[PDB]
Amino acid sequence: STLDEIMKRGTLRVGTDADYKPFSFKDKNGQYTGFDIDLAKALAKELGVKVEFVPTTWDGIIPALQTGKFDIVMSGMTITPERKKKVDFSDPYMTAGQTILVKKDNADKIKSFEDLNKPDVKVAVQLGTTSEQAAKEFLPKAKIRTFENNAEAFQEVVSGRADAMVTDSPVAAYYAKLAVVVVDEPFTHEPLGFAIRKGDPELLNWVNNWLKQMKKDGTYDKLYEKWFK
Ligand SMILES: NC(=[NH2+])NCCC[C@H](N)C(=O)O
Repeated sequence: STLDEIMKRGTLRVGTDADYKPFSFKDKNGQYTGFDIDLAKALAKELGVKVEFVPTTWDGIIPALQTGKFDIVMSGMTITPERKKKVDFSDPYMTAGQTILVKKDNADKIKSFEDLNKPDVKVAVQLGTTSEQAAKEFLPKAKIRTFENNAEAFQEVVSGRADAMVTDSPVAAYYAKLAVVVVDEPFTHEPLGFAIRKGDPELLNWVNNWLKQMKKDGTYDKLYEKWFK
């Protein structure tokens, strides 16, 4: 079990794609910070070990996990059926819907998702995310442009090279304040979880127990309100 491996080695290795505010990012001193980071820290404490963060590109984050580059994904990861087939998820630690971001100027042209499903519309998303999937399914006439990082996608919409970007609601809000604008999607919210390799119920139970505990004893709420005020 990875649990044994973790405790022997003395360190918890957390796979994270660390340009994803407010879940995981660098502060002004290039230090790891965010909701997922604080949670990672809490879990490490529970485990009696130190934390090490393993920066990983989002698109390959599941393969990195499956090939043992780290023990656990804590990186704003939505639980999906397709992903459940590859890894195991903890109980939900959060919920996020899909939000559309546009230039304040172009806020007039865009009531909803449907308004983006035209052939002249370019929409930016992070590669390998639920936002990519949502756009590809629900905006098939549009031009979807993908990016390794959200920051570039943000940059594409500001520069005018894209008409919009789709991202998780809490990320969209965080990018808004940086004087661009949000338009909201009523269609679907989904739970986020932490991912681990299959065949490790000791670690899964431990994580779930730990999480359960933090929701019981106030520690989680303190942390939620800290990042989502
Ligand atoms: N750190 C990141 N880049 N996270 C992107 C996650 C986006 C979306 N919640 C998903 O799980 O697909």
